[PDB]
Amino acid sequence: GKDLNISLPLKTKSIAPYETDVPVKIGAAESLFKTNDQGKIEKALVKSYHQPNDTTLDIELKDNIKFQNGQKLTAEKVKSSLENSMKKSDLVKYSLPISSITAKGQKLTIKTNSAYPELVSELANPFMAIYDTDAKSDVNQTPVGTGPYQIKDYKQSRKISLSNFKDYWQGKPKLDHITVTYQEDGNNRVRNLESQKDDLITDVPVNKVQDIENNQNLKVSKESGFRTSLLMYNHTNKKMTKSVREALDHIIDRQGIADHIYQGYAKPATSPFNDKIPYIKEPKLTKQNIEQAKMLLAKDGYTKEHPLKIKLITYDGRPELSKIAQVLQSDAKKANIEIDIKSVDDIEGYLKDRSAWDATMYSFGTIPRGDTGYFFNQAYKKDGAINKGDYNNSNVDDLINQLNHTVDVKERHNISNDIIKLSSRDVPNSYIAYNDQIVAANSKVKNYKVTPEGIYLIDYRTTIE
Ligand SMILES: N[C@@H](Cc1c[nH]c[nH+]1)C(=O)O
Ligand SMILES: N[C@@H](Cc1c[nH]c[nH+]1)C(=O)O
Ligand code: NI
Repeated sequence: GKDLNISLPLKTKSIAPYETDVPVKIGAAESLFKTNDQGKIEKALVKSYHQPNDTTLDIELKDNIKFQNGQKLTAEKVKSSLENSMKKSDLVKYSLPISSITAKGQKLTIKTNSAYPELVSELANPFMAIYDTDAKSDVNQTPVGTGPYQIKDYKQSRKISLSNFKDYWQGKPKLDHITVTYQEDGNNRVRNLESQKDDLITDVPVNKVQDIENNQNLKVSKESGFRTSLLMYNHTNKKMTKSVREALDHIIDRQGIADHIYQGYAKPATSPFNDKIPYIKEPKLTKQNIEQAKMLLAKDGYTKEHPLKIKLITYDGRPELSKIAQVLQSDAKKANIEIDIKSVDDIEGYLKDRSAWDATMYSFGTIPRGDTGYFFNQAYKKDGAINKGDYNNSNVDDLINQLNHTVDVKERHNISNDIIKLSSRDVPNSYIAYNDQIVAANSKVKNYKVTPEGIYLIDYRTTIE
């Protein structure tokens, strides 16, 4: 009827908003701010805000908003939500250097100790979505949000059931129910869509695009976006030296990968950030050189008789990562590296054991809100939430720390390009491709979001015709 079936990769454990962006993606939760279809920060739950000085953020909330349990969205509710999320998530905590919050009625005041220009931006982060901390349910299973669809049931790591929240503040949502099921294999997601088991899928494997495009019952939406695929190194393993990272960097054939593995739905990467961003000064493009790699590995004493052994992790959720892994393995052998590929079902959990991997295929949304600061803080600082390999360089730290209190946007761009230049010399990770998000749906599904931030999907206008 008006029921939507969605199939996603990257199964969750907790679906608390501070653990995963899935609640924002599927329409259950909303952040104070958002980015619009053109990537600009906008007020969402906020009616007005002011910044009377560089340590004060005054927010007035809209007065017509309720949580899905009927409770009013007030400043005290936003205060308790933000404080809980900071307390429970390192990602949130490190993105929000908030020193204190006061609340009365619909107005809250957020204070910092010093200037943090990216505060408002990070309040648009989906991990900062607002939920009812007083709700009498487990926030890890059925958080209560302000979004158009309330989570009614959660089968852990498998299925999310949502129902229309009729009093949703923007208007009456257009679906009755939504069912979200996790499926890590991209080919399976496509088969599910083709057999109408599901109506809407993300992360379509590039080699299935043509098959879906030929189907008049289906439609494919591609978006160039700001997601980057990479080879992430484990810097806590002493064998993963600069020579080894440089060697592996030169075993990658980025242009070949973009042309043949992504079949043109990607561009070769240099820095974390898509080169279509005008102010980014990219480092030189690394071209595959097996002899150079072989040479570098001689610096650490590796030979055909005594090769470097690398345990490389991968996962199915982003369909092209394991295809890249396969050709890295084949090519690395020519450079006296024996790569063992291990595909895992729960990548975030697996990487927590730093003794269990040397490198990993990975993918990250490196600039979801128009600023490079988020990535540097989460990926290049010790204990940042996506710094799985524990990359840290005090010289890079210093620039990131300076960036964090830099207000002038032109100066931000300059410091950012300095960080890119300096960090690139370490080869903290090998960035492989800026690749398109590809979404496919039954032709009767209308008005879902496929926009460059790669976060949003469902809103109150998404429907079935
Ligand atoms: N950050 C990786 C792994 C992940 C699992 N869940 C969320 N992320 C990716 O998005 O592909
Ligand atoms: N899956 C999203 C969000 C995330 C946070 N941590 C890991 N992933 C990304 O990779 O950008
Ligand atoms: Ni991720």
